[PDB]
Amino acid sequence: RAPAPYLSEAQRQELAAYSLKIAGATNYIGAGTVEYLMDADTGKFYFIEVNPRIQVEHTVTEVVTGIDIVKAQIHILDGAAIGTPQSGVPNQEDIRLNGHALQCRVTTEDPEHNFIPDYGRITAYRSASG
Amino acid sequence: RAPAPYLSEAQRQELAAYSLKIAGATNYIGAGTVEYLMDADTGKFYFIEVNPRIQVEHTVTEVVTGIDIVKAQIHILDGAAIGTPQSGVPNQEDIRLNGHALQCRVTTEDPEHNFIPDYGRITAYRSASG
Ligand SMILES: [Mg+2]
Ligand SMILES: [Mg+2]
Ligand SMILES: [Mg+2]
Ligand SMILES: [Mg+2]
Repeated sequence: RAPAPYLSEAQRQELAAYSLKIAGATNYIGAGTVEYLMDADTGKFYFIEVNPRIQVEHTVTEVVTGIDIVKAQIHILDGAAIGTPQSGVPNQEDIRLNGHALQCRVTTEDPEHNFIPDYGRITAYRSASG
Repeated sequence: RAPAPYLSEAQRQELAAYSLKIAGATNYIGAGTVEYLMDADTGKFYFIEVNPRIQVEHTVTEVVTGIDIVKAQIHILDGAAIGTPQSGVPNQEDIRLNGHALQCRVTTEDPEHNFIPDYGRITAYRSASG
């Protein structure tokens, strides 16, 4: 889910500051994810690790921010500066949340058969959009 | 296309003010479109007609405003007030443009046969998203 719906605006800015600290400290190039565990009892955050790559769940962030993370990666490696139009990335002050998103992966894991993936011929596939 | 890319902000707001006048004067209920001709040589606008219904091109407007027109039609006819969360519609001050969109209708009209629509069984259909 993006953003995390149980966070206050304060917790949201707290986490963002920690992540910029980590990214700067490692002179990070490209897209990466800084992972925390939050103690639901206390509200405390604890850094766990950095995933130094794009992730399967990037899509929820693209939809609520409007920023294509893959084109951003390509422009960054072409030498573009974040905040210039040719980077595809706004300056921080122009990055905003717009709404909420969730994402799910649909698989052939059969819930009625202990999540063993099913296999074989798909006889019909019609997606739903809108 | 939404918004109209050849317009300035000032033009955009002039047009909005005319449209709100028409809507209010007709006590309009639901979704409607106020259509204008704009003279490309002078920048002058001219009211042509109101289309008193949703239109095929509503989709570009939805994507750049974030507002579901069809849900809004439904809440409005349920009696909701625009501006309340129940209406699915923000107050005017909270309605804003976010980026740019265009819509293309894919049809069986054959450019190789004077746009006569083709017909028959579709043997393969795979859309593209992202
Ligand atoms: Mg991890
Ligand atoms: Mg890991
Ligand atoms: Mg017309
Ligand atoms: Mg007409």
